[PDB]
Amino acid sequence: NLTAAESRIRDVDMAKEMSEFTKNNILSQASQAMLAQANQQPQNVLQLLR
Amino acid sequence: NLTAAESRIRDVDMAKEMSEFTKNNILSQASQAMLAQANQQPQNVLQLLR
Repeated sequence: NLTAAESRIRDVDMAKEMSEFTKNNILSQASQAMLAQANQQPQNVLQLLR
Repeated sequence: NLTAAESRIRDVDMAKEMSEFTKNNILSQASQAMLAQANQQPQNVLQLLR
């Protein structure tokens, strides 16, 4: 029961933990796409009004 | 009658005693199956959500 308690201290919901690993990767890649596009916009600003 | 008394001190119900030898072996093997399966479950947890 002690190792069960300590387990609860150090439990992982590997389902959740992997799901948020996944999700945080999705959000990373998403934010990356947003930075690419953030670079794409002002390129257009200048080149369409240079 | 003395050896009968002392016999009662050291009697065995070999029927019961063998029956519980048997039973405790059954319960051993059962618990073993439960440990195998206890190993089988988290294998599935990770591999189905790795």
